[PDB]
Amino acid sequence: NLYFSEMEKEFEQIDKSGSWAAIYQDIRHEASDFPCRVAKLPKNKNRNRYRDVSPFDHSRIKLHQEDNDYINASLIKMEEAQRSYILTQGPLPNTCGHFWEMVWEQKSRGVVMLNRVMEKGSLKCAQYWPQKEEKEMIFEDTNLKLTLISEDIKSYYTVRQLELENLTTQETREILHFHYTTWPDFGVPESPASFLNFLFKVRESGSLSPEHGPVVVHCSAGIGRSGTFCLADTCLLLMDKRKDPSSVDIKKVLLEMRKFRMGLIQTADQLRFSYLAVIEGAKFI
Ligand SMILES: [Cl-]
Ligand SMILES: [Cl-]
Ligand SMILES: [Mg+2]
Ligand SMILES: [Mg+2]
Repeated sequence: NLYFSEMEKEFEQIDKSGSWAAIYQDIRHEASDFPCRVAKLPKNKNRNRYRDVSPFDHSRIKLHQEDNDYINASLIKMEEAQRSYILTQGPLPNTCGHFWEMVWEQKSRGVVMLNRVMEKGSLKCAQYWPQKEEKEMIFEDTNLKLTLISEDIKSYYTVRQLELENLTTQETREILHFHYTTWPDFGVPESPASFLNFLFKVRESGSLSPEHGPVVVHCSAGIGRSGTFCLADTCLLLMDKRKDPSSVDIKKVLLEMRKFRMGLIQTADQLRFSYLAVIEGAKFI
């Protein structure tokens, strides 16, 4: 034991001992297991990108769809932090209408995308938003229209403004799309600093406010990178809210989060990064 924050000491002690992979295995072994029956139904086979990544039945988002209410998406509700997120897979070509249906129904203001459509030659996500202002998208199945209004491209991420219209009612909403383009699969962001700039931009937008529905967060499978993002955010929230900042047990927060969706944080290095981002981020809270 060393005495000279509680979070920082844990980190150094873990980093010296090199037990990230071990602690990460603890989390894996200790993680909740709940059924995903609806997800495994034969008729939902083509709504899942990966057959080993499913939403738990209890926390899955249901489409207000007359036909089939299933989407591979989970509500993560963090009670003390008072923040909610929808974590979802990268939409598939046949589930883009569902994806935007969910955004609409859940009254989300932001979408946070943590992957690229193509990574190392592999398709990770459908092109679910318009890349060009002049070519808008219509989703006929769910009766939605989607138009790129503007985009602000930076080195490590892009922010877009989209206009989502419910064609039935002709209501329109502005959705903000926060796209971190330099976070490789099973990897970590280019640096904690760039990650936190991104996070603070999402926050400053008001997208994570209780005034709106839960932000929709996705990567490819909606667990590794998305898990890292949310865990960092929630931990920083708890530090601000609590009289004791150093009381925030990152491992325990992650396990709580894992009660709502499987596999959040997919490598030991992502775990390490999340600790790192929270410590560095704590300065700015
Ligand atoms: Cl919480
Ligand atoms: Cl695809
Ligand atoms: Mg419930
Ligand atoms: Mg143009």
